Amino acid sequence: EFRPLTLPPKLSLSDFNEFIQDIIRIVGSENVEVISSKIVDGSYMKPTHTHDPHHVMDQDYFLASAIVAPRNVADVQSIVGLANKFSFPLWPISIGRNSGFGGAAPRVSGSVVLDMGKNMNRVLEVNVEGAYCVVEPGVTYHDLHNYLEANNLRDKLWLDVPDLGGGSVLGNAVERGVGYTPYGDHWMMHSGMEVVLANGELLRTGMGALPDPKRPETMGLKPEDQPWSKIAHLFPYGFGPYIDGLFSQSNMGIVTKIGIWLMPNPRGYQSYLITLPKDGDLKQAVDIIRPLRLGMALQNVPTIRHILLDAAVLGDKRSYSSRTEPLSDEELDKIAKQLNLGRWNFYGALYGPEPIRRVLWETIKDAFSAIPGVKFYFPEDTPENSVLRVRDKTMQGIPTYDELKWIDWLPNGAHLFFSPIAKVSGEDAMMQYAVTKKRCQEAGLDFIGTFTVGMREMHHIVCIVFNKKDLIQKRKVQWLMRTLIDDCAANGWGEYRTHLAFMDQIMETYNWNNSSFLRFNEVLKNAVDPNGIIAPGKSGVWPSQYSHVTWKL
Amino acid sequence: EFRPLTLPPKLSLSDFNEFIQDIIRIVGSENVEVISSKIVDGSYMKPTHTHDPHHVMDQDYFLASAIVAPRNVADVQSIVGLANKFSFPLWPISIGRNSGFGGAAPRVSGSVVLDMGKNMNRVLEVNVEGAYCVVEPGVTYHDLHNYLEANNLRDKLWLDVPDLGGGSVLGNAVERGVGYTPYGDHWMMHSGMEVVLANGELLRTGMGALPDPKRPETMGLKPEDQPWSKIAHLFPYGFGPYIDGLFSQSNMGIVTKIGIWLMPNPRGYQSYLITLPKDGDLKQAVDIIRPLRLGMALQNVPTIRHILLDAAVLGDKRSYSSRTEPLSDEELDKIAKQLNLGRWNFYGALYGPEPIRRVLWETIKDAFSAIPGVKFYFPEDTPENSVLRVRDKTMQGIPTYDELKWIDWLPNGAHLFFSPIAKVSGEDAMMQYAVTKKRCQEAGLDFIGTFTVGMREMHHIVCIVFNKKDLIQKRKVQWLMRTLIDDCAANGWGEYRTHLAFMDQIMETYNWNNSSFLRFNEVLKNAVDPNGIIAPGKSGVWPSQYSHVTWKL
Amino acid sequence: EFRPLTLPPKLSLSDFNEFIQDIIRIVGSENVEVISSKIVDGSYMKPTHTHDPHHVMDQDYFLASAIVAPRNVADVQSIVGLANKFSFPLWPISIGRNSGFGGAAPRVSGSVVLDMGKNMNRVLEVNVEGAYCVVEPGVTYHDLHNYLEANNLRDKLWLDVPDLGGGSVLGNAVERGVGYTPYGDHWMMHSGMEVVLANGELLRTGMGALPDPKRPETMGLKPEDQPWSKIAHLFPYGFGPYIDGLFSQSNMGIVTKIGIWLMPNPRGYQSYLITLPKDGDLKQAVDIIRPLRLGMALQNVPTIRHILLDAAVLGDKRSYSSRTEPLSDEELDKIAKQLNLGRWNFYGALYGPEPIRRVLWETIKDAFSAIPGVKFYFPEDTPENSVLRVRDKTMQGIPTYDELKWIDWLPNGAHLFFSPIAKVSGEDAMMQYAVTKKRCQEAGLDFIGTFTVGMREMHHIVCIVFNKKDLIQKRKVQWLMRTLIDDCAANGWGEYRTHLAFMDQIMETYNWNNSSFLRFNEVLKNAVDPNGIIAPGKSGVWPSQYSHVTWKL
Ligand SMILES: *Cc1cc2c(cc1C)nc1c(=O)[nH]c(=O)nc-1n2C[C@H](O)[C@H](O)[C@H](O)COP(=O)(O)OP(=O)(O)OC[C@H]1O[C@@H](n2cnc3c(N)ncnc32)[C@H](O)[C@@H]1O
Ligand SMILES: *Cc1cc2c(cc1C)nc1c(=O)[nH]c(=O)nc-1n2C[C@H](O)[C@H](O)[C@H](O)COP(=O)(O)OP(=O)(O)OC[C@H]1O[C@@H](n2cnc3c(N)ncnc32)[C@H](O)[C@@H]1O
Ligand SMILES: *Cc1cc2c(cc1C)nc1c(=O)[nH]c(=O)nc-1n2C[C@H](O)[C@H](O)[C@H](O)COP(=O)(O)OP(=O)(O)OC[C@H]1O[C@@H](n2cnc3c(N)ncnc32)[C@H](O)[C@@H]1O
Repeated sequence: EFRPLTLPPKLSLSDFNEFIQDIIRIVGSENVEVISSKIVDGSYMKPTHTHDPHHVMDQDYFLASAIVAPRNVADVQSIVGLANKFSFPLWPISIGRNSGFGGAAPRVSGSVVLDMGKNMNRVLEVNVEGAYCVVEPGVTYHDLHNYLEANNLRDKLWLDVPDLGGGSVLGNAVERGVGYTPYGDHWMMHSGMEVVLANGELLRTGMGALPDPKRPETMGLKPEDQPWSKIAHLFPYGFGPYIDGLFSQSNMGIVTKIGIWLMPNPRGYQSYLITLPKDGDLKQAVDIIRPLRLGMALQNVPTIRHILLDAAVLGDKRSYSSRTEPLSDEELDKIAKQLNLGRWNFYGALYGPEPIRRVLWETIKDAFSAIPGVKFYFPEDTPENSVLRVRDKTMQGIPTYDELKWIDWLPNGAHLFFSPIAKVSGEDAMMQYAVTKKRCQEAGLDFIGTFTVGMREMHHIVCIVFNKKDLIQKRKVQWLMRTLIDDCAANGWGEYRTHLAFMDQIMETYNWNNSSFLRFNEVLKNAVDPNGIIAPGKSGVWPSQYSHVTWKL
Repeated sequence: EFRPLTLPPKLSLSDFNEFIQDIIRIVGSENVEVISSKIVDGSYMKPTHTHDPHHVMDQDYFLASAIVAPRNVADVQSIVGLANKFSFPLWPISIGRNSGFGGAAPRVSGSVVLDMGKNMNRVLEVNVEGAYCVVEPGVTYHDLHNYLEANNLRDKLWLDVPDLGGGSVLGNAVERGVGYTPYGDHWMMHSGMEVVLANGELLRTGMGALPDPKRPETMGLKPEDQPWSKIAHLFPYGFGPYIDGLFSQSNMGIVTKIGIWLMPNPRGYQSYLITLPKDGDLKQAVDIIRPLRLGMALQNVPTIRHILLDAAVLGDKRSYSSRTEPLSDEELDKIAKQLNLGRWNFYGALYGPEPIRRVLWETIKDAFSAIPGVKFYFPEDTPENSVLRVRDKTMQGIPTYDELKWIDWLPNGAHLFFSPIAKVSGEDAMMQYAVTKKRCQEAGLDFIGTFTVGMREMHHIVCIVFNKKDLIQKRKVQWLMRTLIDDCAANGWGEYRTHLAFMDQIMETYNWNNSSFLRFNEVLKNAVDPNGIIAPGKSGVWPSQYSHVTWKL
Repeated sequence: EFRPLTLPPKLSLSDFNEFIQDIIRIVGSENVEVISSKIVDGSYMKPTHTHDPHHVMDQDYFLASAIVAPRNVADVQSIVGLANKFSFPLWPISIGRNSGFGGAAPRVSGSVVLDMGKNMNRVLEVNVEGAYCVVEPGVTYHDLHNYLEANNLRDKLWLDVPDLGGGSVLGNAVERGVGYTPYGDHWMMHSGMEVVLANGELLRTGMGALPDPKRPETMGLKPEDQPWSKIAHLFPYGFGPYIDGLFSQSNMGIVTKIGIWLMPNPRGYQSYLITLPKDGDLKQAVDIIRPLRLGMALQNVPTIRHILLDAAVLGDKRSYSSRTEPLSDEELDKIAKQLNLGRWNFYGALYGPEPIRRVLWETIKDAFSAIPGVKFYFPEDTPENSVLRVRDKTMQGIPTYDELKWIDWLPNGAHLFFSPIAKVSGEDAMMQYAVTKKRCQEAGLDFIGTFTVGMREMHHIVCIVFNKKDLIQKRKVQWLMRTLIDDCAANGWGEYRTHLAFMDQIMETYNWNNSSFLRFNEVLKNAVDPNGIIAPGKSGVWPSQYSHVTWKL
């Protein structure tokens, strides 16, 4: 194809054409869409691979020149080798459902979006004795689930899913996303991964670097196709430098396979809901959660959900008030009463044999009872369309899609995640929450959020919903985010993850000792990708060809 | 003036004298010893910092030209730029008690050993709600146990210790070393770490990149002295590339501070011994352990110890036998009848409330019953002198040095570790034990070794004890080590950790795809340390100034 | 031509086309086949110049982009100059019958296969007083023979041929192949050669560097066309460095002419066969051969042939057993009796006047008689289709093609040579033979082999035959070879020659002092071929543009 919508940096239209024609020759026209005109948002079921479907910028700000779907790893080696020849940036996606953080879109306009999971979608292995799987990019959570369910494996191994099943297992891991069983730190639960580097070369990290001994049936296989050794996915460190983190939220390589640990079926399980009546209950509740989480009475990643999250699953805004402006604290309580919920709602789960669940539940019951008005529930005890029935599945690794609903709080709706980290402390959870709220009212948005409760640590996921056709809200949303980053960085809170538009501003928060951390990351980046091929601008890590003057926001 | 026994590569006696003069001035000659006469092996109590105290190669083969001890970070910075000026290799050490792996000797003879711990020994912070501490290299496990006792803090926070409590908490963590509570994975339990790079700039990882908000009290501090932000030592990842691992088992920088997570007091503890009468009971032992550990009954890192390991603690070889050759199986299980131990002996522990510890004990106890003639004891049930009583201190974070006794198994005692990783597979462990044993007896040694029980992996620690005034036995020791690597690599096991002399050969077992892993690191190494200053050859990672034909072993 | 089947490294399809069109302009379309689709194996009579006809890899693994047939040396200078312009690797063949070692195929897929002998096939000189010839690449053995036979020269000069006449005289020399008269070391018997270097330049080695003095009839000639001096082909060293070996089994240049010594007609000759009954007779026989070879009672390169070699010439496998699996030792003896042969069969020849042949034959008779059951034969004494009648020709330099037959032991048959060197020692010949056999039974192949008996030295030519359409045998064959290289390198035996697929693994056997020899060869290679044009990957000698990570096997 001939005349794309945007060109990447430096590139002559003839150079594009020589390049995109050399690739039609490798993947076939089957596997190459050049983007030549109007770049539609689509849906969660048909994820757009061209731009950010939940656009806070102009719809076309983050935009591709072309989508390329390699068949196999060898093409990936070729496509990278070819981008070096032509100085052509690439943006690896596995699935492209990174909505809230920019969807499938590249940082540098005109990049090839490299669809790794169209073709490479194979669940390569499920091992029961070692309690692990191995996956290519295209393997979603529903996929991996469906595979398990087909093979009578639900009784022996369980998944850990995020809120929505459509995500990449692999993509989410490298992003360091959060799920909700014991194995919720998707990244911690990885061992042994494969990567194609900017220079073309295939690499296996950890014990993947220990080769599988030669034997009759493995001969003649191409690196990508070769087996792994005994310990590859059992123990991630191997010998020497632990390099695996260089490919999480970074642009040092292209991940082709990953090993993930799966919790074994516990032989017993109990979801539950603790409802917390007053808005100020947050403070004491956190303080009660702290030791329970630290001593493993909270075994999984329970969440503390602001009432508007649960309410937005059950309806859009306009089904509660025909009001323009953020609902009042007085209204927020009326909604809570209508649904049999607190202003905050603690969702969580118990795991193991029942004498053990007994004990820990007796502990949790007792501990939360210090709050006035506290009410406990099991799935049994709730109506059929409740959030607890959804999270009963989620907290035993079962893919749902019901949480999407909260994207249509507002017409033409789109989310953006502001995700500062907080202490498991009342004072700290309350202050940060109070800072976040003020600013959403200042921008005229309803606060919607949730706390994913890590071990010593909470990811506070602020769920900024906005009418994506309302351009005055967009600019207010942008103002909200840029301000919230500074507000929170001014109180010692950083962000674990962002949208394309905020990657630079947030990497400027991590500037202890005159941008030390960024400068070291650049040294590595420029060393392993001399040409600046791989996702330039990812996590604010620009290679040496991109003036930081022009490209940062 | 100063005339040292060896000099680093290519470096004039005058250069050396000028270099040290500068340092002696910067640091004061209390903190400089030059190595100018015939290099004492030393004790654990006061460890040598010149050469390998447990020497498998010649005593003078790994030998430092001098030893420097920085007063503070600044001195490290100053020393680094001075090493850069001169192409002078530095070898960082924390405490130096890394014996069985070389201790504090360098790879390259002529290197300066950089004793970090001598001066930089302050428990910078303990933190009760965050359940963490922050330490300099000089904070030993005992220093830190000491600290918590002084402040009556063991009611609220426990430790996790190696078999001996004189290691560096920092230095052990960066070697991915191992303890035996449920925080036994020492590297995995860090968060936030300070590092001086080869260019001498400071760098803090994770949320250590987020600076603590500028206030009037902390103003005008140096970077080394600056407080960390709220989330520093709570959430390890921060934002963007997760570089923490590049400073583990590596030569990418000098670590000055590290956060470690502390397991809080369970509120209930009880160690236990299970004896396994027969040698063959290992397969079924492992096969039963596999699922008990995956499902988290076995909460800590338990240990399966060969009879001789335990016996070597209670007494030396001579105490049990005048035999020159290795002790035979008839004699070995005689020692089991003497001591009321098995051929193998399982040590593990139970944590948390009485009702829970009951339920897990029941199952552990009734699952292990499938091995014929098995037995069960608590600390109380055994002798006052027994090993369980000792390990009862170890698996609650109380340091001992009682485990040092098995080194004196032979006269002129010196340990050395061969540490392959096994599947949690009865068949696998046995086939590994059988290879390890086979080469021990050809080498003329008593097999001694404990398995550690990780989640999906076991570190099989082969405990090579030898007489070091016996030189015939050192050549056979060397032969043994170099062979067991290649043997185990030929079966698909790799080593997590080694002695100096085996780093080049072991990095060569990780040669999947024509030494791709090693090639990637070398690229990282040369980017971040242009002058090859820091610890060349550490993990066989040679910077471009050291030729692979001259320096590989 | 426009769209080739595979492209070489880096190369845009437009670049290929500019390049292959500039060459159609030099050699004509007469002399350029671009390979645009399905790459057939062909036969010995019609040797394929596209790929390896005896493929152990996938048929298309080693594959060309194009075949170019230079007319004359000047084109060769042009084609090299043009490959430097475009960075286009070239793979020089003379004839392309290097079957067993990869046929005509290149190492790097997409190279031009440079057909040197299509056009340049002229026997340039035959000198009788100096007893030598001079040949271009296309001069085969049958050719050179036919030329001699046309010119009434059989009475004065004799050839030395390998098993098959179709080979290049020149190509085999530079490979260092083996023939079977006194002049069997084809490489030793060279003096004065011509080469085109990677930089374009024509060079004459040895005394070829001494120019032929100016005289009337030699004026205006282009370097290639010029005469040689008096001593050129009479004495190979010349003055200064003996550089000739840089163009044997290497990629330092393109050989355009070579001088070869021809044995003069001895004036008397007697082929013979000594049959050795038991399989274990090998041991003693070798020991008897040793002094006879060392004192020139064995004047030529006699061979010790395993009975299955002789039997495979006389029939395929299926004419002896309809059995899948390797014939038993019990069956191997039944075949031997049926054909009037030993388990081993010693073929050899006597040369000179009959009183001299008498003496040496009386010596050989006597010496071999120490073996029980030994039987001597002349050609007279054997049936017409016997191997001795074939080797009666071979050992007086007469081209045959009868040996091909053994390629059809198995259906769809193809050979591969495993060619370790051995001592003229029984213990050593027997061990190596015993190692080789075990492994062939492990792979389920019949051992077929022969020992070419050099002076102090045997080339043990293992004749691995395999059904080339049976993909499970292929992988077994690959396993056999990769294992046999290590087995034999583990006992001090290296290989004198290999297939494309094994060149890297075998150059890794020659790694004394941390790959010293390879590293020096690279220094030279990168010096004389800066662009990496000439046969990159030949003998595992990769230039600096090819990551050793990607290209080695
Ligand atoms: C809208 C929404 C989103 C959401 C959620 C609830 C709602 C209503 N709940 C989430 C949760 O509980 N936990 C969580 O981690 N995320 C949640 N989200 C966000 C989103 O649904 C998921 O995170 C989703 O898994 C992310 O998208 P996807 O799985 O499709 O991953 P991707 O878009 O393909 O990749 C994102 C980025 O990762 C890097 N990447 C990906 N693949 C590679 C390869 N192969 N090599 C190198 N880098 C890779 C790129 O930077 C890419 O852009
Ligand atoms: C003899 C012995 C050893 C032993 C053991 C039992 C016996 C009888 N049991 C162990 C166990 O159960 N678990 C374990 O992990 N190790 C065990 N060992 C070995 C040893 O005693 C301990 O591991 C000890 O804690 C390690 O020694 P130390 O803590 O003193 O570390 P070091 O001497 O400084 O050397 C470690 C290496 O790491 C690098 N390093 C260290 N500090 C730095 C800094 N600041 N910067 C950069 N690199 C650093 C160096 O390469 C150094 O050599
Ligand atoms: C199947 C078979 C093969 C065989 C044999 C018996 C059987 C049944 N017996 C042999 C024997 O007794 N002795 C021996 O040396 N080889 C034997 N073989 C193998 C094969 O038939 C011959 O070796 C044959 O002579 C080799 O093929 P050819 O003569 O065609 O040479 P080539 O394929 O063209 O060249 C091979 C490689 O040499 C380098 N080369 C060649 N020409 C050049 C020039 N002009 N410049 C630079 N390098 C050159 C290349 O590496 C080329 O690939």
